Amino acid sequence: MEMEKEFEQIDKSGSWAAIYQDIRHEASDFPSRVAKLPKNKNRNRYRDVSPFDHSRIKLHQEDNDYINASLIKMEEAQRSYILTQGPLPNTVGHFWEMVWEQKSRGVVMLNRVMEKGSLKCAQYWPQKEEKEMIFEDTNLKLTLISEDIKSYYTVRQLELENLTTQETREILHFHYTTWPDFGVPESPASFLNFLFKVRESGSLSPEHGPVVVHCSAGIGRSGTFCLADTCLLLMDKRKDPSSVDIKKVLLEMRKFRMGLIQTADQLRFSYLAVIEGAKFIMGD
Ligand SMILES: NC(=O)[C@@H]1CN2CCN(CC3CC3)C[C@@H]2[C@H]1c1ccccc1
Repeated sequence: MEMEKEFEQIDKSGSWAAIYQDIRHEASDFPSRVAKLPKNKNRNRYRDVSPFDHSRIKLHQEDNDYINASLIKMEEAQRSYILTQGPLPNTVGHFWEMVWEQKSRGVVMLNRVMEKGSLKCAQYWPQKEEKEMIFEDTNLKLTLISEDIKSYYTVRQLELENLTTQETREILHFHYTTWPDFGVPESPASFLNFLFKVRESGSLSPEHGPVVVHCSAGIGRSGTFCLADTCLLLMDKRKDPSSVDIKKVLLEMRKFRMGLIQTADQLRFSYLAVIEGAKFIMGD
């Protein structure tokens, strides 16, 4: 059913809460035994948000391979994403270890360091060119190369260096800075503009490792970003773009990480972004 019609029918009937609860009831339940080991309590931001064992990203070390991060692999769309929590003070070194080991080109950040008067993630990148960061526990160096500040987002060029090898790599940091402290944006126009800038960079393309995407828990805003991207790619590949079922795509993605899309308002905003993003290509 053409989702724009499905959309007005849910709005007119005000059943967003009922649709969202149906998704919560049908979603996959897989074990997360590694996340719950006592040695990993200070590696998890939230007790109720854990990566499944089958899809978790493993750090390349023998000591402790755990990070709160999942591989979302979308077979028909031919896209992969890593969804992770905002880094903690004791996991900033893990975060960069992962980016290096997985050969990612891009990091996508959908939160501010402080929101609602509380810290939502560590300051994990350098703010000045001449003050680089060294991650003692992971043997890596990170330098700010340039910064482009726009009204809705900031793009940064970073240099990541393997100290022991002396290998360097350019990482692009895409920072969406205007998601409101409460609720969802009124219009999806600036979020869709941002998604199109990440695409144009090459960060989402198969010649690189998967993009690393985070917010505070790595399920809500992060979920909205991957769901919108995959739905729009499926609309450009299929003979009938009205066949794309956003509820079925979200349940496929929930096989790989729990809790993607945290509220009925995030679900409505995801439908809105896909409907509008289609018009801008399938029309404009
Ligand atoms: N966290 C880790 O153990 C990994 C494995 N490797 C060997 C041990 N070395 C710790 C000694 C001080 C050099 C740290 C690094 C690190 C890493 C390497 C290359 C790129 C990104 C990260």
